[PDB]
Amino acid sequence: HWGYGKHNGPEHWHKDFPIAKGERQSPVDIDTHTAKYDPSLKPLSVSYDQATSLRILNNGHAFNVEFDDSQDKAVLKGGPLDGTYRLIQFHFHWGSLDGQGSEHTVDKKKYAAELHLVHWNTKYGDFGKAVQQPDGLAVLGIFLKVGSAKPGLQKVVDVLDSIKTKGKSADFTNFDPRGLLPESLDYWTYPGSLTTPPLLECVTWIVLKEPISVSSEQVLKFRKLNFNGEGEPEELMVDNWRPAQPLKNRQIKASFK
Ligand SMILES: [Zn+2]
Repeated sequence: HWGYGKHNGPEHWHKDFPIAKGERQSPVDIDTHTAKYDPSLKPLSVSYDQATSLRILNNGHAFNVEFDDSQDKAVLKGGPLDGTYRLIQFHFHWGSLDGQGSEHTVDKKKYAAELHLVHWNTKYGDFGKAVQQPDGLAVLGIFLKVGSAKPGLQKVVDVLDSIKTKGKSADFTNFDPRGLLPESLDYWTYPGSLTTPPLLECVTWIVLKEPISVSSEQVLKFRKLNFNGEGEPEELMVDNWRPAQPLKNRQIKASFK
């Protein structure tokens, strides 16, 4: 099916998923000098106090840390968002080298990786219904640059050996997502889509200005993961990012000056 290789990568996705050349596709390049400061935006509210992590899984494209979203235990509100959005999962996109890996880019600059915290609008009852709405999802994007280690990320790094191949999953209870956030919550926001098939245009993207730092050793372990399933020829899980798409008829708003 779809992938990130030469014969099934982003350049090929539009064939089975024509929305790939749609009206509001993601990611996009954030031209910092074109974004409009919007004083009408309210403060961003990240309430991960009662977040309950359950499991970590390698789905063949990346790995997801899933959360219990049966109640409002970990939610995102405020900013450009109307209503409450529940955290359902988070995952990363990274490169084979430190100079690439992020999906969104800032003034064309590519970061080593990008963290995506996925939330869905509770007014729609469930995730499956939410992805069918223009304001169904809110994804918080955080850039990762290589430098000093991120303490809150180590617990994830250490369990990657147990989910090396496609299909594998491990228990991952009691993980605190708050440990992955940078100091500042300043951000850029625009209407977009999922960055992987089915590329549904149901996302309000919230991209933080301040990146977090991870160590060379930490990212190296991400690159040891496999796209393939157990007992198959090894394909390192690297460069699982979609390149920037045309902004088209959209405007990027900034929460800061
Ligand atoms: Zn993502």
